Amino acid sequence: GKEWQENKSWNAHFTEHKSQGVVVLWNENKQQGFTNNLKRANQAFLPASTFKIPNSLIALDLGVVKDEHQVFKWDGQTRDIATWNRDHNLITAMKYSVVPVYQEFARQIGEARMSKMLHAFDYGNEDISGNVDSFWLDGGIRISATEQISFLRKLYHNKLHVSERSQRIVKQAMLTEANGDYIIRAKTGYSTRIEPKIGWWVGWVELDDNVWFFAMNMDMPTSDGLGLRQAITKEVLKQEKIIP
Amino acid sequence: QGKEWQENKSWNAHFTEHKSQGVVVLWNENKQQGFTNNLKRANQAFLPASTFKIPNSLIALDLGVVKDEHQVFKWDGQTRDIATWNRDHNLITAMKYSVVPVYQEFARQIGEARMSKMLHAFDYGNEDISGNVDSFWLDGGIRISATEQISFLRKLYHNKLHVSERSQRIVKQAMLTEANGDYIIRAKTGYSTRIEPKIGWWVGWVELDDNVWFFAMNMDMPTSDGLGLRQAITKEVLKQEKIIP
Ligand SMILES: C[C@@H](O)[C@@H](C(=O)O)[C@H]1C[C@H](SCCNC=N)C(C(=O)O)=N1
Ligand SMILES: C[C@@H](O)[C@@H](C(=O)O)[C@H]1C[C@H](SCCNC=N)C(C(=O)O)=N1
Ligand SMILES: [Br-]
Ligand SMILES: [Br-]
Repeated sequence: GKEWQENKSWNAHFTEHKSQGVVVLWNENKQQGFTNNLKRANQAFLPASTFKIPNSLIALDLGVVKDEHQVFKWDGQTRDIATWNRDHNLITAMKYSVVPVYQEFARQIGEARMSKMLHAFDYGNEDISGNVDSFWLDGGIRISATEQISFLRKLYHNKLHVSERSQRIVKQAMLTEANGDYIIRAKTGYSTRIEPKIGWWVGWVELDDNVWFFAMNMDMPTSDGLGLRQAITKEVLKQEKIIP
Repeated sequence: QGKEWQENKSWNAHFTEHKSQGVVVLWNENKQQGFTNNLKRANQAFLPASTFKIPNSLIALDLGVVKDEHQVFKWDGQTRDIATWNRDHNLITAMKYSVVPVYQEFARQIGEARMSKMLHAFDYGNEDISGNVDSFWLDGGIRISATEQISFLRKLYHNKLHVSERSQRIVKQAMLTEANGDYIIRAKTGYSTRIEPKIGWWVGWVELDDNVWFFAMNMDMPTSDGLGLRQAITKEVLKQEKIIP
């Protein structure tokens, strides 16, 4: 029944990939947490695109996003991610981490409502200091891997202070992978604007009889290693027999 | 092309490869065009069997017979032939493992009058619930074709059925079968064995970034040995049509 255990054997997966970072797991049935690094599990970083989870919730709950079908027209400014230079709905904007769509949401939400909602969500340090459309990229907001798990457990249980409908739509938008053995609902992030540059993957694995929450971050000096966010998480999930 | 339904007999090669007979129906939502290997069998009506778990789930949720997708339905303690049925279930695992006994209990609590009204409102197949209120989708009067399954699924996809948006969102969650970075499949299997001819079903849709492809297939299923062919043949057609890589 001991709340948090360190499992340093997971460091072998970081070392194999010449990488540094943390994986945090939470067994919902047992109410027990596991991590390779208790210190880094509680270190706070810019959320970057993992902020698209609360941003989606707030946009839906305020009617900035009507539903997951509403089209957000490309503003016609060519950016260096090809998938961003096109129309999106909530599903594809989350999938392709389409920053400019979410910047527009944030502008329409505005500072007062963004701040109130992140306090109601107990989200990270709850600090939106900076620009309302970029604070999750280079403003004051910080969140640890353990704080990501706390937030995700509320979302999973529809316990956040927004409608059940808003929570159901965001959980649909988080869908990443599914088969006959598991479902992954998750969101990637890449924080580059303030050091240290890190990759995120946060979400959960739905099994028939349990839910395993996860939050990982890792040093990401270049975009070359971004695939390691999922690969290292899956190495840990497989070692723990959570997925085959 | 303007044609509602187009016949593509090349898909019969996927049936023949597996010494099988049946139909695949596809509907391109963007183009409002349908495709099938067999226009006649596409419109032949059969017992829905476990594909009936889609409307049954919707009606159970809408009436409050099922509170949500977490509510536990305790095993009645009767050992049945399918191991996965002999345990507690929620809506997600009851759909996944086609747990008939749970859905029979839903049907009893919904009752004949409300079941009949709802299937009329859904324009579901021949709308006929004659037989036992807790088995009519297995051995009663209800019949539905592959094209009628697509018509019903399009209403569900668009939240247009006459039940709450919430009921429709929960059932679409319960239908989740497969997802990756290229596509999402929401679907339901069926195996009709109580009245001849014995057939297998797979009905649902493929969500892409920019389109939805609805599908409904059935095939002759004399034994449970071939049940894997429902998904395998459908995927061979989806690949041929470049819907999935
Ligand atoms: C701040 C954004 O740039 C960043 C974020 O918000 O986290 C975007 C960029 C990439 S999508 C392609 C990744 N390649 C980046 N060089 C991404 C992600 O992997 O989640 N999010
Ligand atoms: C038998 C029917 O109740 C059937 C139905 O209601 O459609 C059940 C069992 C089969 S899978 C198991 C088939 N037999 C295996 N030995 C099934 C399905 O494939 O969805 N549902
Ligand atoms: Br809802
Ligand atoms: Br889903």
